[PDB]
Amino acid sequence: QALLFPLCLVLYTFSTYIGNMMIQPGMLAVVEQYQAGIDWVPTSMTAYLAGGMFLQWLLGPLSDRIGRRPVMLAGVVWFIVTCLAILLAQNIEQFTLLRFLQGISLCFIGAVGYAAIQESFEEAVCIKITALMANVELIAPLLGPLVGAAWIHVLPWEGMFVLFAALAAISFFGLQRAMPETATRIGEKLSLKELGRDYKLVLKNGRFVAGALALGFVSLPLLAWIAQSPIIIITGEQLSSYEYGLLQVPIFGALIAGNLLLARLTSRRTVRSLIIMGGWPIMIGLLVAAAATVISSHAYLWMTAGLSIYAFGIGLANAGLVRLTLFASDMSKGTVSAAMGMLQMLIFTVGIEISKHAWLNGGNGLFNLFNLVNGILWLSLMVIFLK
Ligand SMILES: O=C(N[C@H](CO)[C@H](O)c1ccc([N+](=O)[O-])cc1)C(Cl)Cl
Ligand SMILES: [Pr+3]
Ligand SMILES: [Pr+3]
Repeated sequence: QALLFPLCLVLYTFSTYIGNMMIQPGMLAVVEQYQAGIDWVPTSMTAYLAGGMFLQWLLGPLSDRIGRRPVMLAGVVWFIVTCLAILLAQNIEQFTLLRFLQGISLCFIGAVGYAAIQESFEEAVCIKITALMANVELIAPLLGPLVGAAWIHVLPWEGMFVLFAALAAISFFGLQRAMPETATRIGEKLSLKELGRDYKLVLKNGRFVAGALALGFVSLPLLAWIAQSPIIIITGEQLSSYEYGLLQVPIFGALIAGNLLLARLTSRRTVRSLIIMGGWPIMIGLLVAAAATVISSHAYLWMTAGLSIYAFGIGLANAGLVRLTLFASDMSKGTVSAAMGMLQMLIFTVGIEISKHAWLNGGNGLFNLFNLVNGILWLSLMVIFLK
């Protein structure tokens, strides 16, 4: 009678994702309007992502105790408020803090929204819902930059946050009528001390931590590209929004192509073999982008080629490493998931800032060299992690 639930959670998820991806290309208009330096462009995403790791560890056990409905709806509202509130920001510092506060809305998708999905639907229907969510996450970083660039060509950046709030508002009402209460520990006491002990315990698991760290390092080059390609292409290479948008296609296309191959190969390949398989394009790609731009600072097409090859590798290898990492720890999936979520966003957050300084100080060469060491760190962890 009511499938409005998973569909509205999907719409919310989509909106928090363009909440990131549509904004990055817009950030050039943003810093122009505040008369802030281009160094604040990538920090927009850093702050957004830092918000995404802020309440991770807490929302799951909390929504288990007080209800999935109140917590989930609260997150959607928080998203609406913080999106609107950024229109009143008076300087880039204030703009960035709000990016952070908006980012907290991310924590609600996995820890409480998705947990409600698992506690509602048949193990078969739940698979198709998760498939749709994965498609959304795969399409957002492709569509976002393109839509974002075409948006600021005709409309003010403030408009984008109105769009995000509107979409999430639609999504609020759909969840208000169709989301069931599935929390199993309603009324039970939540102990922050026991929660801390849970997390101290998961982190002592060496094999788990290596896999979690590896996921962060390996995805970092992709996130660093999202954060910085606007300043790399437009302000750096003196190119237009058209080239910026176009260079996105081979990169996230290859990501998609990588996940598609993974779909076809999975019945005749173990997770272990697909990771080793992905390792070749992951490494070759990063190597190519680094060598080329060391050789020639402005070889941005070689750079895009390298990153496409790398992105294909990620498509093939990551989901399998996610699975192994999840099952490398025997503790509650809520706890294990939030732990691996926080570990990798720690790497993204710090990594984008280091990346930004690499590019500001040494240009494309440094940008790509830093990406290469991240791949090497993944590779290093995989030699130990695989057995
Ligand atoms: O980097 C990737 N994404 C993962 C999730 O699979 C990463 O943890 C992530 C999560 C959220 C996000 N966001 O909404 O801005 C970005 C990256 C790709 Cl490997 Cl799919
Ligand atoms: Pr306990
Ligand atoms: Pr416990």
